Amino acid sequence: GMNIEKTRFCINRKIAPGLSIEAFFRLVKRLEFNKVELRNDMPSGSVTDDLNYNQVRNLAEKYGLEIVTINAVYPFNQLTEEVVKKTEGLLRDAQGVGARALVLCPLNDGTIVPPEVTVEAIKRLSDLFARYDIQGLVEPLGFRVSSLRSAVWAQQLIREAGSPFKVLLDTFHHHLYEEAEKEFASRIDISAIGLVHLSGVEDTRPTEALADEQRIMLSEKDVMQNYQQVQRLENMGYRGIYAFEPFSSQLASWSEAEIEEQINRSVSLLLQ
Ligand SMILES: [Cl-]
Ligand SMILES: [Cl-]
Ligand SMILES: [Zn+2]
Ligand SMILES: [Zn+2]
Repeated sequence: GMNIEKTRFCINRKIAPGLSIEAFFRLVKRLEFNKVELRNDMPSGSVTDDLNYNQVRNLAEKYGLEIVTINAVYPFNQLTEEVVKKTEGLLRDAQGVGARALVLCPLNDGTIVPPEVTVEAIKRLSDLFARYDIQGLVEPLGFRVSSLRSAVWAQQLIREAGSPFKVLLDTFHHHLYEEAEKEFASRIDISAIGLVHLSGVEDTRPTEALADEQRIMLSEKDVMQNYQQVQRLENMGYRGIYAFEPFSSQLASWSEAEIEEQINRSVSLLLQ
């Protein structure tokens, strides 16, 4: 059916909360992928756990992996001087491990952030990121309490900011933005989508009520239409990276074998 080069798949570290960085990298190489994402919200609380930057670089190189992003700055949108320090720390982390991009997430507490303020934040962060030679990925969050839910509108703000940043399209967040399908096909710029985050939800609770805890991997029981969201991207010309990003606490109970199975099962579902 769909011909997606295996090379284009990326494994986000959220899938493996119980694995050290070397165990995680070794698994991804065993599965013959060459892309990962690291994160500052693992149990360790550190992008590199207790390792230094050099150790992490050597590991990535030992297992032939590109670290594609770090997740994530929050809230990029409410750029106080604490948030700037928190971002500078993450920019060092990205530069040090050899990460290409750092992910930016909008305020998500039910409070309005005006588009003028978001644009100003993108401008300031674009200048700051350039200083570390890191790419920025703006990820809209679909929650009703999110200050920035539309990928289309996010792309517009980036243009107004004159920024090289791109949008991170997350299929869960698209699914929760329930006004999303109206504009999408006509208004989205595929070339300005820098990464895609995939995960499935089988949970049949109302879409309004869905949270990250329901986000598992891709099955036939998936409620969010990932196959169709991916098929559309392919048809509209997307040649970028698909990264698997589950969040559920069910993940912690998975062995290294079970993790390998779910990544294989998810990939196979897309190529069927
Ligand atoms: Cl600027
Ligand atoms: Cl500026
Ligand atoms: Zn500027
Ligand atoms: Zn995501």
